[PDB]
Amino acid sequence: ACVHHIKRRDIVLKWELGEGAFGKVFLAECHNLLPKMLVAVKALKEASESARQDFQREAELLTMLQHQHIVRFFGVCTEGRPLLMVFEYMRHGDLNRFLRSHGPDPGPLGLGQLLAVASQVAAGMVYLAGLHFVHRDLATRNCLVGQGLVVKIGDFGTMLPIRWMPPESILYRKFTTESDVWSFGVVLWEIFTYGKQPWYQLSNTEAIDCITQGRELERPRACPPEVYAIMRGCWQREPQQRHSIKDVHARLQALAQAPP
Amino acid sequence: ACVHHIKRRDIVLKWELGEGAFGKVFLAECHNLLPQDKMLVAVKALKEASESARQDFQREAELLTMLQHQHIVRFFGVCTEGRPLLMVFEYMRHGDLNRFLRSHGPDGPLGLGQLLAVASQVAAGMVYLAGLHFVHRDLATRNCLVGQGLVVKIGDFGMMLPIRWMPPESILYRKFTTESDVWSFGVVLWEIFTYGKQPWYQLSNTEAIDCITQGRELERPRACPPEVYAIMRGCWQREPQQRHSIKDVHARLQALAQAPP
Amino acid sequence: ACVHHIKRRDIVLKWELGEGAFGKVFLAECHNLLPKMLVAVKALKEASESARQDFQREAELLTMLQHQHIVRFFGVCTEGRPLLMVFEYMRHGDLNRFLRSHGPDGPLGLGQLLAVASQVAAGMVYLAGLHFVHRDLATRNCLVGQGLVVKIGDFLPIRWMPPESILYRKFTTESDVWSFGVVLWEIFTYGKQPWYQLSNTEAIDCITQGRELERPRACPPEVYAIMRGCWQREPQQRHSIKDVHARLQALAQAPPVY
Amino acid sequence: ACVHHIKRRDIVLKWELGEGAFGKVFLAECHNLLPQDKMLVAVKALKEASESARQDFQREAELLTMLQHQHIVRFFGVCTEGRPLLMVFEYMRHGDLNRFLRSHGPDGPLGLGQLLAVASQVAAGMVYLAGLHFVHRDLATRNCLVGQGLVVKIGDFGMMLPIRWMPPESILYRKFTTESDVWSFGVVLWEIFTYGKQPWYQLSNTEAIDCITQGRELERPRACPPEVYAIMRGCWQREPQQRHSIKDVHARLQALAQAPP
Amino acid sequence: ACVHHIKRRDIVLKWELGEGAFGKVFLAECHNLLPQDKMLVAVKALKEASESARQDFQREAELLTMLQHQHIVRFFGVCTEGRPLLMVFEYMRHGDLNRFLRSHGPDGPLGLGQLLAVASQVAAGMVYLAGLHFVHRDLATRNCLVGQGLVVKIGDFGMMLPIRWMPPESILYRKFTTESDVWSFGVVLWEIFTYGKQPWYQLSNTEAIDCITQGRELERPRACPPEVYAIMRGCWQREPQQRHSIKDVHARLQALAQAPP
Amino acid sequence: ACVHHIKRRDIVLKWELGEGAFGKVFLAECHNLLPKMLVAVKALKEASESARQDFQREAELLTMLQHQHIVRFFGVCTEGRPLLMVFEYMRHGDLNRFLRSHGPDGPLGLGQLLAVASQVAAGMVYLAGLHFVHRDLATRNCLVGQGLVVKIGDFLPIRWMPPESILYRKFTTESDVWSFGVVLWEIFTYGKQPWYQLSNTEAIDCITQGRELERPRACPPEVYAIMRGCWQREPQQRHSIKDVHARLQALAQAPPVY
Amino acid sequence: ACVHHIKRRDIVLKWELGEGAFGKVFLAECHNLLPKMLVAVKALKEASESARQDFQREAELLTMLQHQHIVRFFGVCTEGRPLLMVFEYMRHGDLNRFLRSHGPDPGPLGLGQLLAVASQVAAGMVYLAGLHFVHRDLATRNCLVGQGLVVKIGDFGTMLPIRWMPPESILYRKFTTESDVWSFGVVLWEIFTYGKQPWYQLSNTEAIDCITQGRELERPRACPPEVYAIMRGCWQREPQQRHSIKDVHARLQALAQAPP
Ligand SMILES: CC(C)Oc1cc(Nc2nc(N[C@@H](C)c3ccc(F)cn3)ncc2Cl)[nH]n1
Ligand SMILES: CC(C)Oc1cc(Nc2nc(N[C@@H](C)c3ccc(F)cn3)ncc2Cl)[nH]n1
Ligand SMILES: CC(C)Oc1cc(Nc2nc(N[C@@H](C)c3ccc(F)cn3)ncc2Cl)[nH]n1
Ligand SMILES: CC(C)Oc1cc(Nc2nc(N[C@@H](C)c3ccc(F)cn3)ncc2Cl)[nH]n1
Ligand SMILES: CC(C)Oc1cc(Nc2nc(N[C@@H](C)c3ccc(F)cn3)ncc2Cl)[nH]n1
Ligand SMILES: CC(C)Oc1cc(Nc2nc(N[C@@H](C)c3ccc(F)cn3)ncc2Cl)[nH]n1
Ligand SMILES: CC(C)Oc1cc(Nc2nc(N[C@@H](C)c3ccc(F)cn3)ncc2Cl)[nH]n1
Ligand SMILES: [Zn+2]
Ligand SMILES: [Zn+2]
Ligand SMILES: [Zn+2]
Ligand SMILES: [Zn+2]
Ligand SMILES: [Zn+2]
Ligand SMILES: [Zn+2]
Ligand SMILES: [Zn+2]
Ligand SMILES: [Zn+2]
Ligand SMILES: [Zn+2]
Ligand SMILES: [Zn+2]
Ligand SMILES: [Zn+2]
Ligand SMILES: [Zn+2]
Ligand SMILES: [Zn+2]
Ligand SMILES: [Zn+2]
Repeated sequence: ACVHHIKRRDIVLKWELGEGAFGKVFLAECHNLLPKMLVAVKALKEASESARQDFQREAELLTMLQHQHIVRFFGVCTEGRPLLMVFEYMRHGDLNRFLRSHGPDPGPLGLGQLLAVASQVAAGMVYLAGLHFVHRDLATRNCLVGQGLVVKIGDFGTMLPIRWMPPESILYRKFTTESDVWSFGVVLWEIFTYGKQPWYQLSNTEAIDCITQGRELERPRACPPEVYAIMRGCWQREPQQRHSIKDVHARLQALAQAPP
Repeated sequence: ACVHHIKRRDIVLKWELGEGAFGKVFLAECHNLLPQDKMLVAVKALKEASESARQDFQREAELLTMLQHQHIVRFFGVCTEGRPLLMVFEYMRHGDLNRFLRSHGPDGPLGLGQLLAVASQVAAGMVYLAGLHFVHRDLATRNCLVGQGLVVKIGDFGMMLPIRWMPPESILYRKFTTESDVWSFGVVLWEIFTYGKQPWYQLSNTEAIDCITQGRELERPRACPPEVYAIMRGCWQREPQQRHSIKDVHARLQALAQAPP
Repeated sequence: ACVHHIKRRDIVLKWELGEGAFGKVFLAECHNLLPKMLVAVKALKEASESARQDFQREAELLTMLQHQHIVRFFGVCTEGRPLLMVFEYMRHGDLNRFLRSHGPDGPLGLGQLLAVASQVAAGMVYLAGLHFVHRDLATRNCLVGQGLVVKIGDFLPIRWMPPESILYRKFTTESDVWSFGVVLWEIFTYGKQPWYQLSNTEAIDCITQGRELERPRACPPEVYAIMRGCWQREPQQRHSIKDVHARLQALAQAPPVY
Repeated sequence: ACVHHIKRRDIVLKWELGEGAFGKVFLAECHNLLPQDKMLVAVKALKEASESARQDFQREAELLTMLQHQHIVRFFGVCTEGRPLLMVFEYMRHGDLNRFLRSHGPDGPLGLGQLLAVASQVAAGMVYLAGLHFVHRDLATRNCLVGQGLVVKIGDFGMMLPIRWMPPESILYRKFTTESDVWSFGVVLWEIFTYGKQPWYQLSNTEAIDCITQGRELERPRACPPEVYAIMRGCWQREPQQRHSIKDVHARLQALAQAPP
Repeated sequence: ACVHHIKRRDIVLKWELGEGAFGKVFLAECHNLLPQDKMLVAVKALKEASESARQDFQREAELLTMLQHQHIVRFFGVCTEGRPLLMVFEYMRHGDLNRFLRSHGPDGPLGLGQLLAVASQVAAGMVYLAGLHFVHRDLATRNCLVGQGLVVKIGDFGMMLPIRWMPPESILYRKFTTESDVWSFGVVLWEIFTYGKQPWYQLSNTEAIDCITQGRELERPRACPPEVYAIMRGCWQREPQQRHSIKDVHARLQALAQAPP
Repeated sequence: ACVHHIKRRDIVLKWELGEGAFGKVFLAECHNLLPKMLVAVKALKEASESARQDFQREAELLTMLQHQHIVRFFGVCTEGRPLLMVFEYMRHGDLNRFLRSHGPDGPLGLGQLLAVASQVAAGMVYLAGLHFVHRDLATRNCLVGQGLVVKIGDFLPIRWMPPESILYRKFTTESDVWSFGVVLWEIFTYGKQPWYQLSNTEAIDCITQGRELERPRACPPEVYAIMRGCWQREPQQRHSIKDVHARLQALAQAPPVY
Repeated sequence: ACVHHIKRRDIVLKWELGEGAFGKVFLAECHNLLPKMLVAVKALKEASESARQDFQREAELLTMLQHQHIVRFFGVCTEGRPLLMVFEYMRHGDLNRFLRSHGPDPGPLGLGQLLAVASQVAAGMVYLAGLHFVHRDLATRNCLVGQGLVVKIGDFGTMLPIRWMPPESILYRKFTTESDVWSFGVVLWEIFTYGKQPWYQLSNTEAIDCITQGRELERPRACPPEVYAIMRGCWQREPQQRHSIKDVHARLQALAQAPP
């Protein structure tokens, strides 16, 4: 087997963890995978041939990716139904639902914790940029939280995440590394607002207006100005002026070791 | 193999355990399935040889292989290359729960601590299902099985409407959810405590449907304490959102099983 | 397996090394390939069928071609997307970029320059002995590894082409020596583009009207005699690659130093 | 596998040994083919990727795997799944017999005991063929190979007419038999003793065909004793039934090889 | 041809008459369809190009070609080789009956002799259907059309449940018959006399379904004589066997149309 | 035959009229098409299958669309290469080139300019009444025939696009009026490119920030009121094409003259 | 039938007229074609599917072409063997064989006759250029001669006519309208030399040398300088400086009415 295959008979389902557009994610016990262990099992609903292709293709890419801050892929089973993709279990779920339930609405995550969360997401994004891979949908809803506040990028995939997109992506549909930094800036903003929807008051069309008009999201209260500088560096009008995710990660890593 | 395949040459049929719409269930010996040689198993043998049926059977197998719980019937494997199509499960010697209830009732019958253990056990199976967001759609005692030690498990997944066990929202607005399954479980509790009596037995399908649709609840069984009948009643709320959680229903039943009134 | 298969699952991408027309090359870690190690992964963008069979055939040839100065082919996977070809990792990148970096814009000495040249020529002798015509020999298509190891890394580049290939479209092992001559020039000019002053058109006129490239500042006359030997107008009058390599190897070990 | 398959990953090409119409022959190393690791082999690499050609190549391989004789080139295996199509044989370092003869002649040359051993060796190969009722149809020194120790073997099976080596019955009445092969062997003897000279070299194809058709025999070579030229003459009878048996031809040559005139 | 085919080159689109789920309806000119050259027609142009949809469309055409009645919309032909799929019908200039009723009401409106002629005309169409044992399943004024001369015809055949127009047996026990169609016609009579008001407009789908299921009838409209409301009531019996025959319903309405109260 | 077929043999090419992305348009003589005549032949370069079925469908629509101000579709041949679509010949070419030619670089008068505009609007009323959204209405896509007959000739042109189509990708009959407004401007500026001073990017910023195009020198205020009516930011607040056409037709017959 | 079909049964073959690469051209009698007549029948040898396609495609193009100086196409029959294409009969054969047998090697064609031949070929070429169609192989071997010195373009179709090609076609394989004028210039030269091979002394490689070197063919003896001016206008180095075939035709037409 070329991509790793996980036998259905080795997967015992425990309970549902959550729902995506694609279908369902369960907690499972997986027997004989590393020398029983808990795993997350993504199970596809669609069952068609177009979707079965995309699923295989995703498994094909993901077997080759491997990083401390990308969710660990274990294998696939595409012969049979539902189509299964198995990953490491991150018990605290998605980063957006986590921020919202660990903020003011132990107490809220402290500044240093927020900077650790930001730094981990950024680290994942340096791996992707270095691979010349464009995510296109970086958002806190697409990140996962493990025990002990380990955070990893959890998902890689017309519907558009318009509030996270820069002007040039809204207008010209150009997705690059530098549009991913833009989205990262908005991720920073989500982190420091404890999971708020960017431009939440506004409707989608009003959000587009603001983004296209050059209007920046406000500095969150929990957000020190040096972090807001980082946001603004992600939010330059011209893509080539925008900071590298590498610079962005370094700056946050430095900030997280000796916080202001 | 991805799903466990059971070789026909490893099965010897003993006698028929029962019949269904799908075909037949036999008691069989199975050679080298688990690490002694021979062991007794139940073999679901499919009537139709249709390619559509052969698919569904394949689909069913690749669901059940991933399920596993103390209160769901254990699935061992399948063979779909040949006739009849075979699915192998653990042998539950006392057969289906409905016929069992009717057999160990006033027509010694089953005590309270016993009838409670039976209901607790079904509920456990149903917590597993609800936790998976799996909707059963046909929970009834005819679809549960009883093994040695009064072990009881969910035995069938349905696969024509069981209108009497259905709540108003499933009949009228055609909605099947995890809370339509707690309803049916309520009707299952009623089955257990009436020793397998059909719900609304005097009534026909045309009038049962009217009865439930207007909010007429089932009468309390003789053998049934009113704390128990409360659990049934919590399952029978008109509005789905009001109904009890199977987790809670099960917690109560597991409680009453330790301290029986 | 007939061609060696690299299981997708034994690959972990590290980062992109460079881009081609074919797609992308990545640095990866490879799990149990020889009795963890670093490899170069060629990932094809095309995904079609013309290109998918073309990739298989390329792998079927490369599997049998081994030489100390041809980049090592480890294996393939065409069962999946993207199509993968895995090679040895040559840490210093293409030889043109390397020449530009280690040039006067600390420079490599005569003996290093001659080692580079000797290695490219060794790869070219293997090819000519197989009767394989390269057609696109240029420093951009060679790779540099640890220790100044240099190998041929890739298989109209008019500036490297002789008159018969421009005019009459004849490609032979003797047109390959011509190109090697031009490669020698690139090495000794620290990676300069041949005929850089002129444009894509006025260069072909220069090649056609018998004009030879200037002797580079860093180039001993005995090396220029090698180039000039590659650059005879008559294909059969051109020096054999085998004699060119012999000479360059001798001079790399025992140089003229100025 | 039925025919031995040689994995591409076990072949490393060294350099081209020569060209044919089929494609190319290379010297290669072969890893684990016979019980040491590496050994030198010759690799016939096919130009055409046609499905008809791919079949013929497959057909050729499944003949040659069954052949084996000291004086037929040893076939090791094939690979037909991939491009180019590969057939692997033993390496004969001195190449084809014609170019060898021309190289070790007056243009020290080859002695009599040597030239006889060469002819004896070809004949041995041809006895094997006649004993199998296999008709070669294109025996000529260009189709034999020479290895270390002056070992000589049949190297090619033909696979456009070699009119000069053909007898009148093959030209006129188009008949190819085991006795048209002894004819050609006679012309091969003439090749050996002229050190690789083309038969009827001054003549063109149009007139060679006339020459043989009217019964004009080839002239005796300088280096050739008349007992030897007798053997050639026995091969050149107008009537096939009159011609010598390759077994006898070989017996004579093996005799003269021990006691050279 | 078996079904009349209308060549695309004979249709010129004028403007869109309306939209449906299927796609769009246009007013078009049609050249040489009936023995003058040009005539106005309605063209149903299908959105989906699916092969399953293309079949259904073909199936629909080969039913409608056999139907013909003064009070069913006249079908002229089809073209299914090309996109979009086309079905051609007679042009009914005043559009659907619901929007017409709303337009010629208190929000001069329509008299009694008029509203009666409208209901008589629908009923006539429905007698034809019942006589063929054809069950409509979705009779409503939105599915009737109005042409010049206040001519009204059934315009659509349905092709998601119109729960408000459905009787209890169709909701509960899922039974569609000719008598579930007289029910719906009763609700159509109510539509006509309320000038196109939605039945149970204050109520939502969840509660309408409860309302009809328990036997709550619709209120008598202002413009509606009680002899007329009797006809509606005859259509609304709980038991299908008790309901009036559309033939009788139509006879009454044709009677009242001559002698209006 | 369901769609009208033009037999290849009834066509004789005269010369090329122009080029598109689709391929080429030729002037041809057509033999027995209506009870010899000149036609425009659209010959498709693509020849594939995606494009070959696309061409058939285009013909299947066009066959049913007839209007005095939509270029007349005569027939098709997809049985052969190249794929052919035959239309009426509009001798004066595209309306943009025509406006540039007959402009101050003898000029058309107010009444002629208004006739041109009225004709384009008439074509747009037919389309909007069919609920057909054009998406690319510009003078380059209209044709001029003998007698100043003007018709719509073809089915991101950001400069003709309204804010909702740039920003939110919404294309409606009300975005088509917006484009018609811009067409009015082109007519009255004798074929000038809207926002010609600015570039492809600074124009979209101008559209987005509510900036209207300047009233052309040749443009009476009552015509500018028409444009401005097409150029309301709110789609539902924009004038209907039917009212725009009524007005322009009235003004073409009874102009303000200055 | 979309392209005109000629029934085999209406074609009676008379004798072979000549040979192409494609096969044979016969003289035939064709019954019921215009209201018996002689026609030339091109018959394909190859018989494959690749070639049967190209044949259909050629017939598809040629049914739409029609000009006084392009050979008249009548129809095709592709169902059956050989594949047949029928054209008008031009009884004097190809223009090259005609020049060679009507020159010094009535007497030779006079200047005015040579200018009529040139003008007719040019006229054919104005039609092609106006259609934006590139011939790629204009040569006298590809023209036909009818009774009364009517001359038409006879053929429209790696092997390269290198002596007729300009540098930019030799080097870059760019074939345009302006490379067709180049070839026309060489056609003029063939006409005024009574059918001589351009660069006949030289080999193909030597011809390429001369063309690439910028060396022009010499003025033929039968050629007045005003005609040689026309040749030179076809032979400019830069394609955009080269004269239009329209100008070239006018100049020759003027020269043929009032010859110098
Ligand atoms: C890539 C996924 C299958 O790996 C996961 C997910 C979890 N745990 C949880 N996942 C979810 N929701 C899923 C749909 C999800 C997946 C990816 C993502 F970025 C966000 N959300 N909800 C709760 C948990 Cl505990 N472990 N491994
Ligand atoms: C899932 C089944 C095949 O596993 C079983 C059945 C038994 N024992 C018996 N089963 C039956 N009737 C069968 C048709 C049945 C299956 C499922 C169910 F929920 C109820 N009834 N009759 C008698 C016996 Cl002893 N063991 N394992
Ligand atoms: C044949 C290739 C896959 O083997 C390689 C490449 C490297 N390292 C690098 N390669 C490149 N650029 C690639 C596109 C390349 C490949 C071949 C070639 F001749 C020139 N350039 N850039 C940087 C590095 Cl470090 N190792 N093995
Ligand atoms: C059957 C062949 C592949 O086995 C061989 C050939 C050699 N060595 C050489 N072969 C040749 N020419 C080849 C084409 C050849 C093959 C057969 C034959 F009868 C004559 N020539 N040229 C040089 C050498 Cl060294 N070894 N084994
Ligand atoms: C069966 C139809 C195509 O025949 C028609 C429709 C009309 N006129 C109009 N139709 C509509 N809406 C269409 C969608 C419709 C069709 C059937 C139906 F029962 C109700 N509505 N809107 C306006 C008009 Cl004028 N004539 N013939
Ligand atoms: C729809 C076309 C085939 O109908 C035409 C075109 C003409 N005449 C001319 N067309 C053109 N350019 C073509 C590409 C064109 C087509 C449509 C369009 F809207 C604009 N341009 N150029 C000159 C002429 Cl004379 N008649 N009929
Ligand atoms: C296009 C052709 C079939 O039309 C022709 C040819 C003739 N007459 C003659 N053709 C030939 N040779 C043929 C091969 C030929 C065809 C075209 C061309 F440009 C040159 N040569 N030889 C003698 C005659 Cl009489 N009539 N119609
Ligand atoms: Zn599997
Ligand atoms: Zn890249
Ligand atoms: Zn089996
Ligand atoms: Zn769920
Ligand atoms: Zn693989
Ligand atoms: Zn070779
Ligand atoms: Zn192989
Ligand atoms: Zn025999
Ligand atoms: Zn049709
Ligand atoms: Zn019936
Ligand atoms: Zn046609
Ligand atoms: Zn619409
Ligand atoms: Zn025919
Ligand atoms: Zn063109």
